[PDB]
Amino acid sequence: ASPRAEQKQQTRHALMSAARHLMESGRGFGSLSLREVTRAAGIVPAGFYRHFSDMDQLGLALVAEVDETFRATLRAVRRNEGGLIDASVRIFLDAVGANRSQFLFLAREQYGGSLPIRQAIASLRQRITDDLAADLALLNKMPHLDGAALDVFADLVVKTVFATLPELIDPPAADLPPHLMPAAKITHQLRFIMIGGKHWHGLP
Amino acid sequence: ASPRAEQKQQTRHALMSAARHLMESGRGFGSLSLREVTRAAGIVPAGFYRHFSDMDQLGLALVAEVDETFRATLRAVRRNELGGLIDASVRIFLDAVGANRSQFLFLAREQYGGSLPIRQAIASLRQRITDDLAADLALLNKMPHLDGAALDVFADLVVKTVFATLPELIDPPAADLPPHLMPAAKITHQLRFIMIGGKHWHGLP
Ligand SMILES: CCCCCCCCCCCCCCCC(=O)SCCNC(=O)CCNC(=O)[C@@H](O)C(C)(C)COP(=O)(O)OP(=O)(O)OC[C@H]1O[C@@H](n2cnc3c(N)ncnc32)[C@H](O)[C@@H]1OP(=O)(O)O
Ligand SMILES: CCCCCCCCCCCCCCCC(=O)SCCNC(=O)CCNC(=O)[C@@H](O)C(C)(C)COP(=O)(O)OP(=O)(O)OC[C@H]1O[C@@H](n2cnc3c(N)ncnc32)[C@H](O)[C@@H]1OP(=O)(O)O
Repeated sequence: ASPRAEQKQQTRHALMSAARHLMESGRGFGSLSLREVTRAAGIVPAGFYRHFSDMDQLGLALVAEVDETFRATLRAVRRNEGGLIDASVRIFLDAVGANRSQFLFLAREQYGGSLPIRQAIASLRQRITDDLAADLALLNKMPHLDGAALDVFADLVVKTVFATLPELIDPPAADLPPHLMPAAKITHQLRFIMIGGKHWHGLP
Repeated sequence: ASPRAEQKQQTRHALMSAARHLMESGRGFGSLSLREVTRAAGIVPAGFYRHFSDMDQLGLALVAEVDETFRATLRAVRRNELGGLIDASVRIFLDAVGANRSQFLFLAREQYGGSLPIRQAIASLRQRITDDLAADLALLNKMPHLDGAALDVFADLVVKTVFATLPELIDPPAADLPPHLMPAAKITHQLRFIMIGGKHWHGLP
């Protein structure tokens, strides 16, 4: 083991946490300078290089965080549960509320200037989609849909939930109908998708 | 009428396409300084306030450029075309993205940007496109069993299914990516699925 590993780790988390803080009001990752991040972390500018070779590597570390937290809880909830929809929506909604900046980061940096970061978010998205596709096969309530069809179906589900993010930033209009409020809308759309699954032949 | 209007409009567009140019490689609108845009536009910083009182206003003008172009083409295609209207509607989007990449990425990206008025202008634009489709669906009358509220939720799903595929239209696809997971085919498959599901859906509780 490397000496003072806990200390190094807390500084790493501090730098990551500093980046998220700076992006809270909608600043893109690509606009952050090393210096802002290291100062907020409470280390000298040179101390950044003990943890990350560049800002790209820091952004890659922010993406990787979701893989061992959020990703497993969606997978977990499929064992227990109608109401698999509500719980899955709730797990997303909860994760967004408690970690807003990070989800906005994931969504926004899909369109950012870093190729590595665009690719890492895509892979994260795909892993989530793959977990669902596999679970839909296991749960076996659409036994007429083969592997290829489930991949397309699972992509639609994940996107349906995730792409609602723009509607979860600001408070809804006073006059917004209750069936168009973010939580209910996702829910109606996922129930519609599940109904649609029953009648779909799959792919040509 | 105001003197030298065409010339003023020419400078307006220059400022606008200058901002677009600066955002070609993923820069957020919020990180643009007035000075960058003006000098890239080839004018004095003070000459910005002739067109826009602030950068927000420049951003709002960037959003307003989609409303009088793209929106009508999507409505236009629904009068003419059994499985045909899907492919044409998808192709309208895909071509619009090809010819106007930076613009659509701006539309997608600034949904999550630092500006509230710009977030709201994009949501409104998005909603008017959704509303057009919801109305056209009612007009076409091929799902007569679905009430107004059901079509709004359904139409919102359709638009999102297409628009939210944008992240897959930036870089080239992986060599080993299956034909059915290619963005154009995937959207097409997902929309055909949605239309099929529309037949058997009773709508909202
Ligand atoms: C800032 C934001 C910018 C983003 C902008 C967003 C833009 C949004 C894009 C716009 C989206 C486009 C809107 C679509 C509008 C339409 O859908 S147009 C279609 C007419 N509208 C309707 O509502 C009617 C839909 N009707 C039906 O599906 C059927 O009721 C009907 C019989 C009328 C027509 O279907 P049809 O294709 O004739 O189906 P069938 O006769 O059953 O069979 C022939 C074809 O259908 C396929 N099929 C049938 N059933 C299935 C199932 N269960 N699974 C898979 N495939 C099925 C067959 O494969 C067959 O193939 P093909 O004929 O080759 O298509
Ligand atoms: C970085 C990116 C981060 C983003 C992360 C994204 C996360 C993605 C979220 C994950 C999505 C959630 C996972 C989904 C997993 C599931 O789908 S769990 C469901 C089990 N799976 C299945 O495949 C079975 C689905 N089966 C069915 O729908 C039916 O075939 C079946 C009968 C088996 C069960 O459905 P059920 O609800 O019992 O329907 P019915 O028995 O027919 O009737 C009872 C209820 O259904 C409603 N109903 C029926 N028919 C309709 C129609 N046509 N329209 C509207 N409603 C209908 C009735 O109203 C009734 O109500 P209720 O019981 O209250 O639902």
